[PDB]
Amino acid sequence: MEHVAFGSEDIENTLAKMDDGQLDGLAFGAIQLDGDGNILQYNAAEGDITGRDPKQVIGKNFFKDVAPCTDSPEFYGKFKEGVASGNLNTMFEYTFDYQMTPVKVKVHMKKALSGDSYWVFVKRV
Ligand SMILES: *C(=O)/C=C/c1ccc(O)cc1
Repeated sequence: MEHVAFGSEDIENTLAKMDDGQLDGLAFGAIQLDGDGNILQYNAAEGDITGRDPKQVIGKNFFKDVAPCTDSPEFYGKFKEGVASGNLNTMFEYTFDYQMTPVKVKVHMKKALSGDSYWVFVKRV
């Protein structure tokens, strides 16, 4: 395990520039998106929660393609606002239900330090 807790205050610094293998060591799901929602990174813990294959989703659009249940004001709307302001930092519960048994999660979206990059962290609740 990487020794990092979900929700930690400086998570963006600890995860800055992490390679794919290190991201796979986290206790929680971690996705990195560009400002349009294209998937740049997707870790093993996320794939175990959602069923998606972390290798196959890279390059797909999270809102248009992988996760249409998040294409709503309550998820995508918050993402795109926080991308626009440059200070996205929001934590909220949500249910994932596309082509899967519904599962309720806690989501933490936070701007990454690297350019045009935004984290989406997920754990079960
Ligand atoms: C709703 O369509 C949610 C889908 C989903 C959420 C998170 C993922 O990592 C993959 C699919």
